[PDB]
Amino acid sequence: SLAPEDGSHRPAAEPTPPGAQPTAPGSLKAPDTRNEKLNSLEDVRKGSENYALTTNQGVRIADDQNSLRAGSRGPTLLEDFILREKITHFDHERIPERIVNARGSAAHGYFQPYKSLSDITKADFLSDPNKITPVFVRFSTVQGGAGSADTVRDIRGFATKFYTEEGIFDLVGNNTPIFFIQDAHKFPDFVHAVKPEPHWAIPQGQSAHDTFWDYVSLQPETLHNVMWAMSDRGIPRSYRTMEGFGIHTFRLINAEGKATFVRFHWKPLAGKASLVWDEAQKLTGRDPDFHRRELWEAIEAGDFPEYELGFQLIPEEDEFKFDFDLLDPTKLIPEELVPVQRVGKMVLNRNPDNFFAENEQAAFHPGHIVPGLDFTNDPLLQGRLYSYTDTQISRLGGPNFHEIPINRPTCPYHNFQRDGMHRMGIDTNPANYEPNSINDNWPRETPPGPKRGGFESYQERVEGNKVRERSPSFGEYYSHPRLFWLSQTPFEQRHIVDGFSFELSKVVRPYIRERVVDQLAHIDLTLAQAVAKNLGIELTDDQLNITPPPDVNGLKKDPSLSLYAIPDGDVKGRVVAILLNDEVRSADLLAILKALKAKGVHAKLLYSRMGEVTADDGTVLPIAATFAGAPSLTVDAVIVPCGNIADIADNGDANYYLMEAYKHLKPIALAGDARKFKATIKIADQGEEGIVEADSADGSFMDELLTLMAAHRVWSRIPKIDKIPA
Amino acid sequence: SLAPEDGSHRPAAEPTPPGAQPTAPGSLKAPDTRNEKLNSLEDVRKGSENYALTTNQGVRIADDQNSLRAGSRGPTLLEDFILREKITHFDHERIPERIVNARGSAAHGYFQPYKSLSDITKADFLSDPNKITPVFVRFSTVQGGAGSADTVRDIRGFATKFYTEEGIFDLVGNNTPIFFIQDAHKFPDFVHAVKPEPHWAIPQGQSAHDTFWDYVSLQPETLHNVMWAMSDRGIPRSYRTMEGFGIHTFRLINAEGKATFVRFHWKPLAGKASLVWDEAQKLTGRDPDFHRRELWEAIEAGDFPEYE
Amino acid sequence: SLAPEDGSHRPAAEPTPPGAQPTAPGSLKAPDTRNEKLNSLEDVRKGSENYALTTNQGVRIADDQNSLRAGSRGPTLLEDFILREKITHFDHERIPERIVNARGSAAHGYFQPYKSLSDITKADFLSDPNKITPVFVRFSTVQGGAGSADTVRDIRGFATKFYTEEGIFDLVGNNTPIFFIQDAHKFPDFVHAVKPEPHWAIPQGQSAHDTFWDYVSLQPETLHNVMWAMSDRGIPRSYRTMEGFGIHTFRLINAEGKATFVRFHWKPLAGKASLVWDEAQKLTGRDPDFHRRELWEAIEAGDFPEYELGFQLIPEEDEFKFDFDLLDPTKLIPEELVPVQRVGKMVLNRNPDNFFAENEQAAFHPGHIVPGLDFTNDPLLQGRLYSYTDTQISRLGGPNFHEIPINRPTCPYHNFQRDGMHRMGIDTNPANYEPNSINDNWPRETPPGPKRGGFESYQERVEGNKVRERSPSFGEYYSHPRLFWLSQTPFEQRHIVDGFSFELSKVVRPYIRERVVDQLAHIDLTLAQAVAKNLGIELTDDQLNITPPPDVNGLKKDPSLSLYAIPDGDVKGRVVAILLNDEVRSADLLAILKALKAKGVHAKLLYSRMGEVTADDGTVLPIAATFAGAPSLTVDAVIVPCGNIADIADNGDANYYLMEAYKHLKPIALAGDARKFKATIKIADQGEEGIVEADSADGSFMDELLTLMAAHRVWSRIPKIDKIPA
Amino acid sequence: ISRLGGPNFHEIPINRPTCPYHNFQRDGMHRMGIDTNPANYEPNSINDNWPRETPPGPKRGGFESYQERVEGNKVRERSPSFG
Ligand code: HEM
Ligand code: HEM
Ligand code: HEM
Repeated sequence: SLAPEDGSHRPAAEPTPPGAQPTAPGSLKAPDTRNEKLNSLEDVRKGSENYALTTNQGVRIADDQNSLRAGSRGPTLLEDFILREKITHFDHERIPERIVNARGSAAHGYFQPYKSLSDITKADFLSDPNKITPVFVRFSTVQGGAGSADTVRDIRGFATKFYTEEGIFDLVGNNTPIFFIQDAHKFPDFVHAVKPEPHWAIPQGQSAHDTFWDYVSLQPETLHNVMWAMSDRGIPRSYRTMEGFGIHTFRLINAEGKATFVRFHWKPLAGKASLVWDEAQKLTGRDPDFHRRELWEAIEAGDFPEYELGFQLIPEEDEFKFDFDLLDPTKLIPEELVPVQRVGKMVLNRNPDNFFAENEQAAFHPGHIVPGLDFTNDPLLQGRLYSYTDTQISRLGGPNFHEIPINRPTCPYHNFQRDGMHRMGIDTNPANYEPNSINDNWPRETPPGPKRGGFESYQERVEGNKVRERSPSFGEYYSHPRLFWLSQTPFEQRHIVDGFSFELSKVVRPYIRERVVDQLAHIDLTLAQAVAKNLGIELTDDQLNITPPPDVNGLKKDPSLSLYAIPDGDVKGRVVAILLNDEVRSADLLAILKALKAKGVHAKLLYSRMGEVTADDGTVLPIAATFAGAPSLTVDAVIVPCGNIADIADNGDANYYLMEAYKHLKPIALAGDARKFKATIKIADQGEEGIVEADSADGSFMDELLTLMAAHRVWSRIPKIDKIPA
Repeated sequence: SLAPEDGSHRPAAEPTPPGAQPTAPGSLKAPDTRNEKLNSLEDVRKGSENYALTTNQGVRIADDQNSLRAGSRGPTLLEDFILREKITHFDHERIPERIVNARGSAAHGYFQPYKSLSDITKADFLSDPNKITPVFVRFSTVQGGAGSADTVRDIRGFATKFYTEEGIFDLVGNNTPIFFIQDAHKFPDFVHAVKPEPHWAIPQGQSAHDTFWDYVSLQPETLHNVMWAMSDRGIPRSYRTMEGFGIHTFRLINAEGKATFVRFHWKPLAGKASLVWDEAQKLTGRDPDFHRRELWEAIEAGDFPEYE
Repeated sequence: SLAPEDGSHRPAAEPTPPGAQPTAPGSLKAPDTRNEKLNSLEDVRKGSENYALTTNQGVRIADDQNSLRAGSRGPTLLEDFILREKITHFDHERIPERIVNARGSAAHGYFQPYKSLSDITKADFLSDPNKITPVFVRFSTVQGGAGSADTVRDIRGFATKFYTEEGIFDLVGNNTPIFFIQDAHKFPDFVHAVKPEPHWAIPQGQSAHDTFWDYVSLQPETLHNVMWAMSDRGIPRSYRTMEGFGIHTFRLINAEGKATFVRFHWKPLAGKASLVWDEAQKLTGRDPDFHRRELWEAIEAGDFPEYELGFQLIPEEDEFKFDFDLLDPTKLIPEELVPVQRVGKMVLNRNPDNFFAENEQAAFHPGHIVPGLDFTNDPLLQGRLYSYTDTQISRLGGPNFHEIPINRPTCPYHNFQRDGMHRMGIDTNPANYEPNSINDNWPRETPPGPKRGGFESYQERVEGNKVRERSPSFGEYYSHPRLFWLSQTPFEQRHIVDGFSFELSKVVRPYIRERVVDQLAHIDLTLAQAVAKNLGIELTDDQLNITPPPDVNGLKKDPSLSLYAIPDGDVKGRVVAILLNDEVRSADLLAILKALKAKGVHAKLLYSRMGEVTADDGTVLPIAATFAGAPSLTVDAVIVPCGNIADIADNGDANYYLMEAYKHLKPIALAGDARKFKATIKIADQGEEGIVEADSADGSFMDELLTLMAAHRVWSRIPKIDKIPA
Repeated sequence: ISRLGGPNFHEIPINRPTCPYHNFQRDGMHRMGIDTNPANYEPNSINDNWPRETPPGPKRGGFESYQERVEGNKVRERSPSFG
């Protein structure tokens, strides 16, 4: 029952490209990657090699293949304590998944600021460019269960736990800069509406159903984040290629006591990139684990996800200077009005060891702040402060969830709290209360001050009556949707129109569709008309005369709201499919791989069967996957080298592979006789931008391909794809 | 008055074909379809039309749109007990999913035997062809979570709760007539091998990964059920068009105390029918809820799943 | 600083007698005491001196006196995350108490065998006289809640966790050698019957109610342990002065595979000693924590509880050599037939640091055996094997209770079990199943062998039909109760009579009393008559002629069954009340205290008030307690020295002190004018056995007193106590 | 929530209101009530927005807090009048 002779069961503990080795727990793949938090988990890491198999009480097991029975065909005996312990632990494996964001993928890394921020905040983790803060990040979808698919259309969660020297700070954000609703009291309404409908629990991972669009049509506050969801923001290529936002306005407090309003941003250093809808939806079927896999593999390859932290900063005296309320989380602050100041860089550089222990049990909370940070009255933030504490007690089984290893602070913690289910800490303090004399009052309160001080809330002025009332300043719902719409490129606008049209086609009750279209007519007539036409709906004269909402503080657009208007492409860590034949021209392949390797782009070698093929020069080429097994959905570009093209010329899967990649706007490159495939994608002989072609794969061919890949997708091909049957 | 004036928001309370009307809870879609179990659930069914919105304590709510704050732009106050109750119930909605067969779709129905089986079993539910036994049946996949896809390649579970006059009998079977392993002591081994791998929790809903095939290769007792899983049996067209089996040999005991060995079968009266692999895998993407949907809609249409 | 200047808040970290210092956490009191288990807990112990007060996330708290509010008389704000974490942890402090034995008191210690027992067992912890095994022992009552009283009449539990090098072994026993019932199936019936009745949840800590005696009257198998319960066995003086028993027959298994039947015994090295009923019951009121307190204070004083482990051993071929069935847990094995062989010694030498974390969360299981031990078919033990695993999952919150620090093995444990609520261990094994090739099949099964081998069950022959049937061999109910009765001294027999009489008086339905009396007439006529008389019941002529049950294998008694038949007193750690007056004769006191100190006997100095008094010669005498504050119930004897006897001669409390102690059969000693107190307890001028008296507290006054204390109580005084109104 | 095992402790018989209770809350451990409402959110059109909010009033009205004036700074401070 043993390992192969050749040690091929065990992956190399060295960075390797996706597919080259079986993936492995982080501490075994990258044992020399350390930080303070990863080190501190060492008390609970358990190995296995050379150890005897035992019960949980330490008793060695002789026979782990059989129950104890009276004779070998007899009844199982109740005294089999080994069987019952093993079955009981199995029987009790599951815990409640998260009520939202149950589907998520996490990794370890570190953060450091570029320069001390002491002028605007006394937060210790921002005080020194050479003081490094361990982090654990979990990225997530929102709607679906923990076993749902990665590449659904949904908002994404982006939660970062900072293990600072002055306490855990969790920054619990999303990949769009606003939320659907204004006041936390409506959260259960909204989430019930987007989640599977309660009679039949359908659909998973999708807003494309009646109840979501019903709530939307009756709650126009939702429309801004709905625009972002229906755009390609809702289908990121990778967690590495999306933006992050805290959404709410928070405060920074400096040593002088000055408060500055702040909104938090993460910039992906790999650039912004999203799938297209047909590709994203098909990919939930071909690989429901695509984003989880891609994140794990990037870290195993050395393509560490990196993000830049950035702050939009607004002085206290400028609180009311915009035509939107800063405390309204359905409103974004355009970068054109308030730029993002770069603050520091976060690098995710190691995977967990056990997904359940570290990812499933991690607990983040936006209420987890530190001195130098504070809240505001944002009525959605205010309610979140209550919710995460409450849900985690039942999800994680009691109030000692901070003792679960992943959640533990790395800085000191001491207090008079005691007991609770699964209490780990054995307190020796003779006192469990303060004030006490019997322990000289330790642990003691600490006055606030410039560093290492106790937490004190900023003394904000509160004046008003106890009311359940939405601020009048929050009652404007169309101008930000329209700013977003106007800031998208034409192809991005088309994909938005296609998102609304596809989703509303799945709404069974037609008046719900009509009411949503009426809401679109309040944002932009061109958008409303394009959706209406796809739905066979005709706008009335009144609808055509709805006056468009005002510009946002004179802005007619802000290109930072577009994924693509401003190029920010980075090809490192992207992947190319190379479609092999049984007599590959080894000169083509040499040049291809050399150029890819120079830019940090990975390759997957594909064929019509598994095993190996032999190139013209005797080189044996191992096959990663079949054309069916690793579809074009899972790669960024396709390259077909010369060789014996007749081997694959009439293979349906190989032809379809090119048709699918072509449809989904990916760069394709064809060398030598592979150019015969130009017929399948049915498109000229002078060639076309987006298809690289040459007698062979030279320097120039690869440079062209690599340039297209830096632009992510071939948008100019869009008019050509409605004709292809794929 | 948010409902459309034409009453088109509400599905007709009569059988209708898939897609013709919005789907609805069973007691509203088919109020006249009754059995003893469904009738006995009446004490806990809760309606809604014409009733005031309240807390769980019965206090009427005036404004379910806003938290209580100090000023309309001020901080939320700890005294907002309406807000806290609503968010707390929300916060605690989830329970652990089933350790296996977490993904499953269920319906109510009824069973009747063709003739009294008193000669071979004193089981009351099988004693009289005029004796009707309410059932609740759940069909499931095995490996994936409750939010995983329906048309994966997997064994299917087929569990029937018989509410008999002498006790609940649960017949907890699968859609193939054998299981992968011999002794329950190995069940955590086998299930761990098929389930997502522990470092990264991949893949969902699939035995197509190293640990499953490592275990199979080292445990040849698995091969028989593996053959079934790799065949089109692993990808049924519908829960209505697959076979059921209790797998184990049980005993029937008659009044004279004679034991007869029995294995249980379910025959789908709609026939046996499966998907093909490329279709099944793509369907997990285009509609991960396809079997759940198909079952619900068949019952709404009057195409009742029948099994012998 | 709130501590006093003089440092009197902090107990001395050295052995001190009961009452001399405040009690403290074990690791603070006795930092120098260590064993392997205590050392292994070090990583979870938490200090407090010199640390800042923080949240559980490590954020320093500035003001731990106030909620955050809008204005200092304003509403509390939801954003107060410091308040909500502190209150939430508080809100969730409790866990379910144990279904039975909820009330218990526990200490750390160590065990060592006297010699290797490798000839009869391959159990590692018994293999070497040099091998020391850490232990954790919890003693308990059975019926009452965690907050019920110690000195109730009840069975006591005695549970020992041995942290061996081959696994945790739990020896989960009682202070009597049999149980009430035969088959585990009836455990909920019996326990429901003894526990508080379900309508009104009365009575706590008492079998004196209808449902208990109803069950007993209908289930004669219970009578054996009921006899024990009604005897003074039911009210021990201290956990230090009771026997322990595993009750069931288990097996020892040697390296050759030979099985030997075994029953386990603990012998108290401090000897056997019990309270009398009126004393025990009042003491539940004056100090409901008396046993818990006494165990803790003995350990702080260095009076470490010591027990000898012993085995009754029966060869496999002698299974049917007795009049009763070895597998019947309502039968004892008389020591006259099978002697107890001494095995080793256990010393409890350290208190916990945190009662909840170490005591409340400890989980013991009679199914936790190690290779070299095995079970038998005892049908009560059989069912136990199921129950403790089940209960502990809900009590302790999931299947990883073995990771709670007190429960962890000190030896290695590795297996393929994963996940579960509150999972601490982070597994790095690429595999979570076996057989596996991807981790070379580690951790691996180990064949059984002479040492360090895997667990294999003894291949006992099983033959018969699947039946719910009691063995006919178990169907004898009276001969063990009779053996027990005949082995008791006449004063122990009287206290048994009075236990049944008092409990049956509290049974409201008269026919239930009648039915119990009829059961007694089947055991012993003298017993039945005496109880009957106290209940106003007359035996019928038929009851009067019930033939008594036969002797047990020829024995008409066994004095090892009696608490007192064979003197085994030890005065070390017993306590004496010394009743002071305002002008004590200092020569009497020096001699008293010097004599007490030499035998390890503690003293408490008592007066009509707190503070101090001054002896005839200037010596300042500090008062420990008032007569009312520390009643005679709490001491083993009373000495009254000479002095100004007039000062307390008419003190109602001081007179009553002597009356109570007289009634409860405690030695009393009176010196010089303290002899005036003879009048209050009606002692004749020439004195009586059990009252020491003289002109001064010595020559042989202290030897006489200490001699009486060695005999525990003055049994000969029993006829005299009825005429004393106390 | 922890003592009684989940968020449906109001369905424990002794705790239940004797007056009507209807809302959009769903699920939670040991859920007894089986909701037939097509909607589990409001505002909804698919159940005509039932169950519905009720304005506060002299009898049978919805709960509205008394509109007490709050003026002060966010402080963790004991009122001097309590001293
Ligand atoms: C700005 C709007 C919000 C954002 C950016 C957001 C973000 C997130 C994220 C990223 C997670 C997953 C953390 C993880 O990976 O474990 C999460 C979980 C959760 N959120 Fe929020 N959220 C928002 C609004 C709300 C609201 C209004 C509430 C309720 C008042 C709420 C309650 C919850 C709950 C109960 C969880 C599960 C937490 C756990 O089980 O540990 N969220 N949220
Ligand atoms: C012939 C072999 C088996 C068959 C046909 C089978 C069938 C099933 C089915 C259909 C379900 C889902 C019931 C539902 O819809 O809720 C289920 C659940 C489950 N099974 Fe089995 N099973 C088999 C073997 C085993 C074994 C050997 C074990 C462990 C010793 C096991 C443990 C479980 C557990 C713990 C659940 C979850 C039950 C719950 O949470 O209610 N099964 N099984
Ligand atoms: C020879 C007869 C028995 C003896 C000597 C005995 C002894 C004990 C003791 C000493 C404890 C307390 C352990 C501790 O201090 O934490 C205990 C707890 C317990 N016992 Fe037994 N017991 C007996 C019979 C039974 C039976 C027949 C059952 C059920 C079939 C049972 C079920 C339990 C349960 C559920 C607990 C609570 C365990 C926990 O919560 O950790 N016992 N027993």
